Amino acid sequence: RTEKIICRDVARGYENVPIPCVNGVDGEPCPEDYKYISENCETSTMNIDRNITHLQHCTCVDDCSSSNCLCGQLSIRCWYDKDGRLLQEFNKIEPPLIFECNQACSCWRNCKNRVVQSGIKVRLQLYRTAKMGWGVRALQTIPQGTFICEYVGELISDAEADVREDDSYLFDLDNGEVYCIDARYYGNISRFINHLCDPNIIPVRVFMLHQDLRFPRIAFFSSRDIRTGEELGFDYGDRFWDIKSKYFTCQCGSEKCKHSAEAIALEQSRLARL
Amino acid sequence: IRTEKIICRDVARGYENVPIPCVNGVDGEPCPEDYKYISENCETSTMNIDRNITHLQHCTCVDDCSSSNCLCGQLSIRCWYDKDGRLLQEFNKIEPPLIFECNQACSCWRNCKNRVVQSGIKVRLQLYRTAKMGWGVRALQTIPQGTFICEYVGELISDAEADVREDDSYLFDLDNKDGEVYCIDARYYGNISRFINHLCDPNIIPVRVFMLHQDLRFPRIAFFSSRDIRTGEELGFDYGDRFWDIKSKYFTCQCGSEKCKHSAEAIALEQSR
Ligand SMILES: CSCC[C@H](NC(=O)c1[nH]c2c(c1C)C(=O)CC(C)(C)C2)c1nc2ccccc2[nH]1
Ligand SMILES: CSCC[C@H](NC(=O)c1[nH]c2c(c1C)C(=O)CC(C)(C)C2)c1nc2ccccc2[nH]1
Ligand SMILES: Nc1ncnc2c1ncn2[C@@H]1O[C@H](C[C@@H](N)CC[C@H](N)C(=O)O)[C@@H](O)[C@H]1O
Ligand SMILES: Nc1ncnc2c1ncn2[C@@H]1O[C@H](C[C@@H](N)CC[C@H](N)C(=O)O)[C@@H](O)[C@H]1O
Ligand SMILES: [Zn+2]
Ligand SMILES: [Zn+2]
Ligand SMILES: [Zn+2]
Ligand SMILES: [Zn+2]
Ligand SMILES: [Zn+2]
Ligand SMILES: [Zn+2]
Ligand SMILES: [Zn+2]
Ligand SMILES: [Zn+2]
Repeated sequence: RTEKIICRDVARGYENVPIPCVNGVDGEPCPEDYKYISENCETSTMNIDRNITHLQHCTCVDDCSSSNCLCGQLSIRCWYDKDGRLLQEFNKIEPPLIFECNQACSCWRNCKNRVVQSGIKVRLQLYRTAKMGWGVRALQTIPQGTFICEYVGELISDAEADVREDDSYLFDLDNGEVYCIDARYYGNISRFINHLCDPNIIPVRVFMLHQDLRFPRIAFFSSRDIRTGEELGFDYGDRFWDIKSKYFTCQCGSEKCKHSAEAIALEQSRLARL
Repeated sequence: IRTEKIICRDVARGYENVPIPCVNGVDGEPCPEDYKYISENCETSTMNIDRNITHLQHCTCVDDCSSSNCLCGQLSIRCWYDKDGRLLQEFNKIEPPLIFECNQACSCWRNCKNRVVQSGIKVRLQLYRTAKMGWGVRALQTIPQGTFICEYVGELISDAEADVREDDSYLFDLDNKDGEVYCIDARYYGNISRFINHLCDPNIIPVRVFMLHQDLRFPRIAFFSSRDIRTGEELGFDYGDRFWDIKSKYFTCQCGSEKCKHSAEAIALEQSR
């Protein structure tokens, strides 16, 4: 069976690079039960605080590579190296909040502290997986620490998220009040990233053109070097699987998969033994 | 004989598609720094702009949005941009229609033909010291008629806030003829447009455009050329009679045009007529 290019760019030219879609597994057509958007949207009054005088900002006259950058210091330090990749010592377990530079800062738009706001740079592909529906894979090698893409969708309250029936594309920001990003109806390429028990990207909370603490933006960075063709995936979290295990089990195929039918049934047998 | 100095390589700090350098060959005035350059409109208090994506009217075009089926063209009467992104010659410059560009809700691609203003500055401009009008903005290249030049960018304020403020030299009144009245004040926050002087023979016109939102209280102001512009020509629009009817006591128009309606000589002769 051939692997056919079925869409040149699922983002319709809104990203820095195209994101083609292929399917070499089955007859499923290019997904169109959603609206691709490249930045977060709202479907009710969110009215994000964009008061330019409320922004914390830096006075750097260099490229913000020094430790004196105020925006770096809000982030604990700037975690981006000269190439725009997270430092090796970046805490991948509990990532800090990143405050990138913004339109109030005295620095230039190409300073060293603007990775996420500059958007997608790697070549990604929407593709049909063997067992997990659509997935996202890399069309190039990707060094550890590289920005991949943002988790984009519909900004909704936690109260609205409880009312909704489908939470397969719901990212909980886990804040004031808790807000969420629902990519079910509006979303970007990130809505297609599957859960992996052996993940190779991590989500990081980031602030850029606003600092409304209700709405961090989710940025995915590679947690290791990634090879061309590798599926990208992050750990959806135990909380997701404690809910979804009742309906479906993990198909990541990892030798250490934690949420497979086999892993679940082995645990039940262990608990019944004891 | 003073010579011209380059005093800033880019007053926009890399926020526009192209640099906008600043030169001075007239006096000792340094690069202006009594304001904050911003490439897009800002807020300093809540304007509650309607950004609900479901309120966007939008088109269902698969083509490049050149057909008369494009609802966005239809909301704009028609799409007024030719294949190269320029306003059609029959565009009404006296009474421009509202332009509705395509948006994130449209089914079309980001490169369709109805996205000129949202794609930003493409012409090369230069901030420079003029002889009698302070800072001005001139072209570094031929600019054919109908070309988008730049947006009038600044701080969104209410009608009430505008009346309180003292300096109205950088205040663009959106001239909302229906409901709530708002202004763009580029005094404290603004882009290259804050430096565009008045000309009685103007070569650019302001057009009210909607792009990522369709809150009719907050049109965005887009400058398009009204004639071919040669390299070195100063850019300028018509501030309107209401401006010079106020400012003429303190200064008069220094555009030097034969058509000048606001020079000292024009004022005197008109009253004699
Ligand atoms: C399709 S999005 C991936 C799955 C989705 N993960 C999340 O929300 C979620 N939030 C956060 C993380 C994750 C993985 C973090 O790593 C750290 C954080 C960014 C501070 C907050 C999730 N978890 C759920 C549970 C119950 C019901 C629905 C759920 N959806
Ligand atoms: C530095 S901005 C240039 C001057 C500024 N022009 C404007 O506001 C203004 N509005 C409109 C235009 C202009 C030039 C138009 O051509 C068409 C329109 C967009 C429908 C409405 C102006 N002159 C004023 C005098 C007194 C009080 C406030 C003023 N604001
Ligand atoms: N590790 C996994 N094992 C089995 N199914 C998965 C796994 N990860 C994601 N999925 C499926 O994908 C959904 C989550 C989506 N955000 C991912 C895109 C999805 N694969 C699609 O084709 O639209 C889940 O509800 C599952 O249906
Ligand atoms: N046609 C003109 N003749 C004389 N002065 C002008 C003219 N047009 C604009 N100005 C001056 O410039 C102000 C308008 C500004 N938005 C333009 C930039 C200003 N020239 C500056 O140097 O910052 C007016 O209040 C005047 O001080
Ligand atoms: Zn800095
Ligand atoms: Zn900064
Ligand atoms: Zn910076
Ligand atoms: Zn697994
Ligand atoms: Zn259209
Ligand atoms: Zn449209
Ligand atoms: Zn279009
Ligand atoms: Zn004049």
